[PDB]
Amino acid sequence: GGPSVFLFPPKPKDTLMISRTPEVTCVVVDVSHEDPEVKFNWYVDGVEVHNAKTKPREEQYDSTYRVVSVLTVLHQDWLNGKEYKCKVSNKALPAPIEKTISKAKGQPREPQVYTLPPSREEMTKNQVSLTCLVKGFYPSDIAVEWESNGQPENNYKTTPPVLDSDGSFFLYSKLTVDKSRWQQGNVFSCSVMHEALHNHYTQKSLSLS
Amino acid sequence: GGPSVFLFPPKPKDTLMISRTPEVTCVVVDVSHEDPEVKFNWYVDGVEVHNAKTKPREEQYDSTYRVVSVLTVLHQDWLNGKEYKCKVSNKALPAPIEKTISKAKGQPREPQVYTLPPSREEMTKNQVSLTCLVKGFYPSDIAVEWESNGQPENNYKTTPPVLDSDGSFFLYSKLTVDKSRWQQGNVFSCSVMHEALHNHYTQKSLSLSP
Repeated sequence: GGPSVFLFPPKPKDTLMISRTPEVTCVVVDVSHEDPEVKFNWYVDGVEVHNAKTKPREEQYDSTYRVVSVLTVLHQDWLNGKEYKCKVSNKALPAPIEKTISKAKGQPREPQVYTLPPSREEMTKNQVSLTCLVKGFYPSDIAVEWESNGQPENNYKTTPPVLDSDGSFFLYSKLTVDKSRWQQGNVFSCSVMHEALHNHYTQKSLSLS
Repeated sequence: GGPSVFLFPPKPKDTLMISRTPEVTCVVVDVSHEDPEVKFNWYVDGVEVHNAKTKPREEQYDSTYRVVSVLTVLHQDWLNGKEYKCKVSNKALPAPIEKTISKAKGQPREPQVYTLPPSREEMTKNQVSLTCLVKGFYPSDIAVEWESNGQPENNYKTTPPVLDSDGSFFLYSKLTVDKSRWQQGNVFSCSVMHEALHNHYTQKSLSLSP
């Protein structure tokens, strides 16, 4: 019946592209209305840093408080495997709560990416499903997307990562499209982002090949 | 730190094929070495059953002992959505713990099964990947298996079910075979089992074209 801490890692795409801003997020929920102050302490690989920011309190419609501190991290810092220790302390907790996080420990492995067109059998339907297999990559932090003529493809679900026989991972990403398009000749591309790829980005094509 | 329960549901294959026996299982972990006394009360839709059965606990190697009681349920009683309630009770525990499982509710839906050959760009490897798309099914309970002429293929992995946009589930299974076996012909079949499938079973072949 006190505060609980949650520490989330940066978004897969955020660490892979310098363009992006990789952030680490520490959340503090159930902060006694009585004593609503939270003190965050950030340690990068043991060393305490300070450039963290804390987004304003938010009355947890049950009068408790929700407090969040966001720490910007350097890409090559997270990819190089440093640990992020977020120490949260509050006037109502004996000792502070600590939660550390980091990139999965393991030798990175490049993801082969193959595109597979819809089954003839599936053509009886009006909607068709395009398949993008992405096997043999480590760690599992990866981003898979679809686009057609530049513009991104909306309708698509990706199966979570699955641990393959050889310590590696893999998954599929199913982009659904009006058969109409698939038959016309439109071209769709599956793009994959992961640190073990050249430029952290490969892109494979798929159409009425 | 005390006794808790983990009520598990039957394996998807067991509820579909009569030949086998589907069973609901009730685990009880953290049974204080002090008091290992555990009673098991099973009730199927209110009614209580006595055909239950408790598995001889084993020392979990850290004071605590875990106790499991398996109850064999009838295929249709589960497929028809009957609830199964497990009532664990121990001297060193406030009130009796309770857990109840039951098949997901909703109109079952027949899974669409497609087999997709390995990619050409993938033919530059020692081994290739055979894909089996199983989409549009509900409830997510399902079993997917591979095989080739009698002997079942035992080097495949299947992603877990994924909630599709239309409220139904879909998965992809991946069978890895030595590129050789693939070109030399040899057909492979992806067998899918679900309550919505006629006879609870279907299977698509898949082999090299010319």
